[PDB]
Amino acid sequence: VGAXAXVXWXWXWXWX
Amino acid sequence: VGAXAXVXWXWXWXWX
Ligand SMILES: [K+]
Ligand SMILES: [K+]
Repeated sequence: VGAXAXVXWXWXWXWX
Repeated sequence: VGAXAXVXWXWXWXWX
């Protein structure tokens, strides 16, 4: 569900 | 690591 690869959103992990 | 919650590139869950 969405567009890309993994879970959640952005790229990487956590927040900033 | 990265920017945003959950692992990987983009938005949602899975790949495509
Ligand atoms: K961080
Ligand atoms: K992510």
